[PDB]
Amino acid sequence: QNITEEFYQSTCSAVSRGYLSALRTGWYTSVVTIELSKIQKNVCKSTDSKVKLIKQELERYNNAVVELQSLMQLGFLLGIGSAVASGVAVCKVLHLEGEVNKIKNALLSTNKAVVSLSNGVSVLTFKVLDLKNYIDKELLPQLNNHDCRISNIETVIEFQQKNNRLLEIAREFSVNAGITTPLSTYMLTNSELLSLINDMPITNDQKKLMSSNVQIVRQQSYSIMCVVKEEVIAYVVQLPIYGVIDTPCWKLHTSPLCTTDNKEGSNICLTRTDRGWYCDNAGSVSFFPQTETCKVQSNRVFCDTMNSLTLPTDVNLCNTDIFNTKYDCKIMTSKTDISSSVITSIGAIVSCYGKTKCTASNKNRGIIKTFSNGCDYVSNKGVDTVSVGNTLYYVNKLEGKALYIKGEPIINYYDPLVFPSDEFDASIAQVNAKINQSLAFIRRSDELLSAIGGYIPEAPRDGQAYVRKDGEWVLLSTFL
Amino acid sequence: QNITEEFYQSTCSAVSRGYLSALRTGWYTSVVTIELSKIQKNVCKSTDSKVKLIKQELERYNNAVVELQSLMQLGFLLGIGSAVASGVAVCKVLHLEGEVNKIKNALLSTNKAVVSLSNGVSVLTFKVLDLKNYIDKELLPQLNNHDCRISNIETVIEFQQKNNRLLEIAREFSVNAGITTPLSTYMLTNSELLSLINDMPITNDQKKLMSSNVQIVRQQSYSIMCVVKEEVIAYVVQLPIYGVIDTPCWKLHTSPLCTTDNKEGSNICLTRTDRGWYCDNAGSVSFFPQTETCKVQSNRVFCDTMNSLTLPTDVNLCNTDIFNTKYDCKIMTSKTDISSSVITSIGAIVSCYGKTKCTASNKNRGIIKTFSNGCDYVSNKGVDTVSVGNTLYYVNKLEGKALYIKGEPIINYYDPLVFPSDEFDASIAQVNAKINQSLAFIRRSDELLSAIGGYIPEAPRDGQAYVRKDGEWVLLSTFL
Amino acid sequence: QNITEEFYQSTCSAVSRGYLSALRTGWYTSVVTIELSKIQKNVCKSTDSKVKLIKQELERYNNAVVELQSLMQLGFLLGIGSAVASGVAVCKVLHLEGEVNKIKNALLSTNKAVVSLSNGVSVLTFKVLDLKNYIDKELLPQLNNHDCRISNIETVIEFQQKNNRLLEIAREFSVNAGITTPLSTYMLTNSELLSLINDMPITNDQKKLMSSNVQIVRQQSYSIMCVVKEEVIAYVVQLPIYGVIDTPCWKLHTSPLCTTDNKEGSNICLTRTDRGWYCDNAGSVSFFPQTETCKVQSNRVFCDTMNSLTLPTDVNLCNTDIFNTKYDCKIMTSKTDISSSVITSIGAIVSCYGKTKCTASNKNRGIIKTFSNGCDYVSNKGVDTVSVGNTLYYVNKLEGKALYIKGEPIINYYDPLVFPSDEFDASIAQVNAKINQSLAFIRRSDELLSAIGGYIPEAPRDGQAYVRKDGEWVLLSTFL
Ligand SMILES: *[C@@H]1O[C@H](CO)[C@@H](O)[C@H](O)[C@H]1NC(C)=O
Ligand SMILES: *[C@@H]1O[C@H](CO)[C@@H](O)[C@H](O)[C@H]1NC(C)=O
Ligand SMILES: *[C@@H]1O[C@H](CO)[C@@H](O)[C@H](O)[C@H]1NC(C)=O
Repeated sequence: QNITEEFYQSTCSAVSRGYLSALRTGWYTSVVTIELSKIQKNVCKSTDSKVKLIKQELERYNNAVVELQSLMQLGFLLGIGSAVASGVAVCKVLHLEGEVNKIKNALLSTNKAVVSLSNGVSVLTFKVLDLKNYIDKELLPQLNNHDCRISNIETVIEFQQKNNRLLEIAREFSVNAGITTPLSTYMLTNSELLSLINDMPITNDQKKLMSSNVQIVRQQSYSIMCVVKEEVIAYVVQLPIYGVIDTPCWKLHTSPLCTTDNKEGSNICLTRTDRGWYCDNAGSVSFFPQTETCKVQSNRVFCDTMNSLTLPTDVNLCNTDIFNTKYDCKIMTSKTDISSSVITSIGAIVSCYGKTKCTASNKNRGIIKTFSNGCDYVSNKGVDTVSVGNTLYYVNKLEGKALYIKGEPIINYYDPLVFPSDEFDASIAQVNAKINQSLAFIRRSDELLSAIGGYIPEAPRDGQAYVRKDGEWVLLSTFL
Repeated sequence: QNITEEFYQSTCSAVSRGYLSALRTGWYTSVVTIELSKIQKNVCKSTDSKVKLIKQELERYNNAVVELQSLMQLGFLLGIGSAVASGVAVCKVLHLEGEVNKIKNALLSTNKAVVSLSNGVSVLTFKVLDLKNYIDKELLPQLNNHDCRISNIETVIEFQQKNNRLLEIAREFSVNAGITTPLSTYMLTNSELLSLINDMPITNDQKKLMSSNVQIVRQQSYSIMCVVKEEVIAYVVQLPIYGVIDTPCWKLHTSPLCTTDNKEGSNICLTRTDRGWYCDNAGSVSFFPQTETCKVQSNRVFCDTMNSLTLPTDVNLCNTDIFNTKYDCKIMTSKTDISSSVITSIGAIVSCYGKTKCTASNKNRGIIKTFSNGCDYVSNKGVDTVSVGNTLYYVNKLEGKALYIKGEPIINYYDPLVFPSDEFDASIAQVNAKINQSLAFIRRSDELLSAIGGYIPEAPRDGQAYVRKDGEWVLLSTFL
Repeated sequence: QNITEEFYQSTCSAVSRGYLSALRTGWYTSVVTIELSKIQKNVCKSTDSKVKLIKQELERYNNAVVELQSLMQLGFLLGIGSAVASGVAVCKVLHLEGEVNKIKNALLSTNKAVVSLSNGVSVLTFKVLDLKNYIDKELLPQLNNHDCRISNIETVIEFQQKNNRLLEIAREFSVNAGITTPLSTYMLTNSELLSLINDMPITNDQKKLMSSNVQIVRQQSYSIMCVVKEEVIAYVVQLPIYGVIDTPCWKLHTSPLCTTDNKEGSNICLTRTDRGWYCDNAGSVSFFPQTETCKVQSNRVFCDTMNSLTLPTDVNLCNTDIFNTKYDCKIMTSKTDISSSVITSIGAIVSCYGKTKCTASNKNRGIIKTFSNGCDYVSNKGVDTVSVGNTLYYVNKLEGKALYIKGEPIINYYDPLVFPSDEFDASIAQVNAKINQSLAFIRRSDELLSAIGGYIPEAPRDGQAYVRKDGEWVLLSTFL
């Protein structure tokens, strides 16, 4: 349940209410370390089958370290940020001398530790893979300085399992130029990520939201490769901070609104263009025009403020009265009376124009409604699909309450003779100004062409003097 | 097969013909189940290596079922659908009481069966993995209860292969929020997909088309995670239904058409904006403006009707007569005099404007044609690359038949003084309408200048009498 | 690497300079091969644990081979190319009789060989996996004709590792319809790709650039599945050729520029539309509007000319005098008085409008500057974050040298009463022509209102002669 939808016949637009916000407002970065036992390329040449599997698996280990070494060497009008600017900024700190040793010394006896860097930022540091101890204690002593021996075959399988994670990380960074998203299992496992969330400087509400939407947290996180230095692989994990949680959100759907009475392509159209996600935020409204950068899990909407606009609350007035005087509502105009459909949360908006067939069908009953020329709406209660032309759209089967708000389509208030049908992105006031301006020039020019009757024309230019008499020019010499 | 291409010099456009349709018109959903053995939260914990490897593999099995458990908790005037709405509606029914048991009982004796759900929808279900059997029969008995013996090392290797597909399925769903596309081979293998196509309620032509294009079917398919209930993982696979097959298709290529005789930046430009794929469909024409949403295999075109517009058959007149009165062909206008090229199916359109070098080369003979200012066309016969400015274009090496259709460029019909060169998405009639209102804006000024000529200004005010002589006021006393 | 940046207050734009070019000019095609040991179902029925593992792994081998067989059978005005046209043409030649044998013979004695195809092109050829020798010499002897025995368990692990690369190649090709990008390490490992780079027909400077930026090469390369015939799997790897290196490059950032003097939506807005990358190339300027099609690695900028426009050197005049007469600078107009921010290389542009709170902060001192209404700029020296409304932007901490160039906002030169705020993609000269047509209609109408106020009305019609005196008609007979 939980969802309600309002359809406005007057503006061919629908609003779905009942969603809860989870907006990413900031970032939080932690450094992930992997201890290494580097070089020791002195191969002992005992050609036993188990020894060459360990050695050829040791090469994969050497290649993984070298690969990572070579690495450290209304959609418009929005803002343009840098998503990994915060995470790249801490990779710059790890390049300084002694900083790697600072975190290496703090992780001497524990897997997790907070390290204060020279930049004045205390960063969480932890270690996920300990290949240094397994190689130098369970493999190399049996191999390097004890006459080249591998006793059991399980040590081969055990070594390729502990090495597998290092190979996948190098493999994932190599095909993403050192920056990966989403944060994969190999970069950070589920238990590790749950542990990191539990230790972040965030609220209990933020910890609870992240721990129950880990898969969404991954899609909004980055992994940034920093340095391979002093037998340590360090990469930064950039986690999202949801500073705005549990505020109401609603999505606006729009569809073309045209006249159905003019002849052929003489019909005019208008469409609201401010579609996307809206959420209350700090007395204002955040607008997310690109619906693709928002993830919806049940009634919870995960959006990024980097792809948002701050708007005043008066923007909601466009839903109920598009001609309001507190906010100028954005629209676009055209003459293309083409049919289309928009699938909403719990219904469908259908714009039927021309000879196009537009219907709404049911899996057990068949076609249950044939739309007439105009912009109509239907909910998912009883309907399962909608057809417009040769396009079959399935309808979301989420249960909710739909409200049909009747009203006169606003396109009928405009005269097609003076209607600017070439506005890609205008507004109500701009359309009114363009009509006021053109009708003023027509009115003013006609008032001048009629106000030039009764004025005297030029007299003959023949070197003679002329006086005025009976509406004509007469020679002055005639009167003397 | 035999692809032909006609280049229309009059509109700087080309139409590639000879293609056959394969239009996705609907969806087919099926339920995929994986039988699980219930989690033994803490099995034996020995120090034997083979038991250790088995123990670590059981943990990965447990982590995969937990990660899936926490998971169930001209294209701007197109319609907006919900491509996954049909599959998600099936996931809803599976959450209901006993619906998972209804399929679990229907799949005890067969790897596949049709199940009638409470929603009245009969869906095809099938069992895809054999893990509950391999564990409880060959691995768990010699390890559960009060035992801890892993006999052969082959059971360690065999369990890794059995369990690998499950880890990979859980791995994809975790980094995709439970909705993946394309349909990977872990979600459905090649032999399982061929088996599901052979059992779909479709004709033999449709089964044959899907079978020889399994790669494309995956590109237009989805995998949707539903539930983890009663020791079985159920997810839905959403398969495409190609209801329109073997109808002719053609592709339209367009390029800027500018004058070359005007001076500096006074040249006017025009461009057809209806690029994309067209296919006959139920007495109408389906238009796909986003070429990236279509896939081409030999002479077959796989498009999705969701990203299409349903147009009348009269839209074809825009290739033979762009000024026809039956259909208003879409164009855009501009002033920019810049060069570009359009790689077509068996040739290349070149728009050379300004002081830019435009070239057609052969890899063995070098430059073989230097284009002049204007819009020209060249086929791939003896041509390997095209060069426009600083960009090198490779041409397609598909053999075909190219027909050059001579004709006057329609940009020469327009007077530059009244040409509206700022239309982002207009049409032929909309430009003529703006030309009409611009000419009326000129003849209005010509009707006021012809109505003021000959009128006389006021004579000097100085207490003297003035007559009219030679277009000037002369004192009356001068003639006394 | 000295990176500098100038902020142009007049146009609300910044230009970051100091980068070096690496432009993808052409393509290079190489053929990668897998030697197969096709193909036997003759599986002897000895049910040994080690033999059954080889049976299952042999079936996976057979499945991958069969799975690959079914595979063989401002940016809206840019040009349209075929990105893999050159790679597909090489696949075409590999279908010809004997072409695969030519490659297979060239690879009998070496893993890398140059082969001359029948179309004249000499192509590097790489054999990356030799499963034919391993199966027929190490595995099949003791099975096919030696009474069905698997001796050691190391041949089970060794064959699984060798077959692993073939499986991943088939899986990656199966979910990408035989065309993949970026180039994964399964299709080409780091050393194999390096081996191909340094044997290409390119200079040493191009070899060094690609060799030290292997991860970028993968992001700009394609793998194309060609053929599976004569026990060989062949796919073409299409690699970039960087024909233009080390030339200067600069990026342009633009932000909306609005008046702040009017009330509510009475203000007008202007924005430069030519944001993106620019580089010098052969005496012109290559422009890359889609910033996502360029990759930056420290000082270097890797762009693709296919997504570029070749512009004259006069385009730089838009940065110094946007009202120049040589090059017409493109802009867009609106009435949207909305706030946003653009993060640049070493700073941040802030467009603050309305009642929005705009702020630049430091991690140690908090807010250090509060922007006022208008378009302002701040550098990363001392600034870590910028807040515009409810959005937080982290700034890039790259050390550089920023220059603030004071200048009058060009949005102030326009009269809002005649300003066309409905231009999605116009230019300085195009909007001056629309203003010129409205101002000439206002200039002429006022030149007539004052001209009719000085015209003389008709004299009395009473058969008497009149002369003009003191602005009145008086009788000529009075002066007799
Ligand atoms: C222009 O708008 C004003 C303000 O409402 C109105 O008084 C006037 O009549 C309008 N002019 C025309 C020609 O519509
Ligand atoms: C332009 O005017 C002519 C003559 O007045 C008329 O025949 C034609 O239909 C008009 N075109 C448009 C698009 O209004
Ligand atoms: C506008 O008109 C003036 C003269 O009335 C002319 O000098 C100017 O060049 C015109 N503007 C443009 C952009 O042509």
